[PDB]
Amino acid sequence: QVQLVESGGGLVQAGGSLRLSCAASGRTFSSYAMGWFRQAPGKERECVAAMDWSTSATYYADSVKGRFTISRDNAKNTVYLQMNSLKPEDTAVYYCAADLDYSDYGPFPGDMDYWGKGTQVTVSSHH
Repeated sequence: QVQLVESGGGLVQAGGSLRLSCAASGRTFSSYAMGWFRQAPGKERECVAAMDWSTSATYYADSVKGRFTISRDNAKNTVYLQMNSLKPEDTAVYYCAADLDYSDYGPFPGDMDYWGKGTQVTVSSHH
């Protein structure tokens, strides 16, 4: 069975970093575009980042440009999201997703071929 499993999330202080990891298993993924979505309760799910397979094109939501970096490792069947300078507005469930069609990311996404179950990221501040 095909699975995308996110890890590396959880709690982090504002200004901190996390590196999400998506372990993709059960089929060949090197010809899939991979991406990250996020959704906070009461808000729509949005595409945060994506990367093509057939070219090195990447997409980032405006709110994360310069802060988040998507990359992948085909040998490890993993996709990463380096998330820096985190703010409370980054708090959400982050989902890994795979799609044959890179044009299905980003600001008006299509449906993905596979979805991870998601992992919680919580960015808190303290004053």
